[PDB]
Amino acid sequence: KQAILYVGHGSRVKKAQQEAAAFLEGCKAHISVPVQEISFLELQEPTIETGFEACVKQGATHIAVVPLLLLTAAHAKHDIPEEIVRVASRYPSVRISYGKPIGIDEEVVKAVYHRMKDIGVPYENARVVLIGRGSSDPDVKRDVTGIANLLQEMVPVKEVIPCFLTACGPNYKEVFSELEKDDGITTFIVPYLLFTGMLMNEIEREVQKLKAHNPNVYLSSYIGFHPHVKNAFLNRVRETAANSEGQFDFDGGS
Ligand SMILES: [Fe+3]
Repeated sequence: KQAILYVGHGSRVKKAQQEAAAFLEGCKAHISVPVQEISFLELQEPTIETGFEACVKQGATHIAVVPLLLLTAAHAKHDIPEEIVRVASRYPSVRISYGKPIGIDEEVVKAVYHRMKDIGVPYENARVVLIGRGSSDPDVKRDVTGIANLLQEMVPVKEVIPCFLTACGPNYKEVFSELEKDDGITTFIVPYLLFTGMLMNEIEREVQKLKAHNPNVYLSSYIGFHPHVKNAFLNRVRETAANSEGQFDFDGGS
């Protein structure tokens, strides 16, 4: 009766494909839903069309589409819903709900906290610099700032500075330029990313460059598919499947 359709954005890097597929597969045992299919927007199969049609072929009357996204931008608002309407037009009797990106969640703040703790340096009254990819969509900066504020409330750090690799300000290179000082305050750098790659490597090199000026700077590993990220995503899945007020009804559009 009920189905879950997981939708990742997809990758062409084999390791990223494998990690995303394995994560979504391991999610299934935590959800009491008989029909569950994984799919990806781009670059990686099963396609969204394939997964939706598989759900229908297994007899699903209700499909909960849950996007595996850290933040809310064009993928969550447009590309994925567009693919959903394209495939769903062929099955008008099937009810669809559509979930939210992870966004501002206490579990993800805990994931950031454990990445900080992994460095093994005291974090009390330390500065945190939270680097997101960035986007021209203001919701992305808004959500990263919200995550910084939640971290500020939950962990006794001096401050959390959200900044970005591209598209919106402040740029992380500007923050870095202002941190060449070394005033005795410890600064942790947390990359808010699901995968490694070119930008993560750039962050690594720039942190080396910064450490040449200020030795009290420590880069954590990127967040990745941390257990607390898994908790937050399972929260998204469960709330989308319950859809108790119809707030996740998939209405034609975005
Ligand atoms: Fe924990």
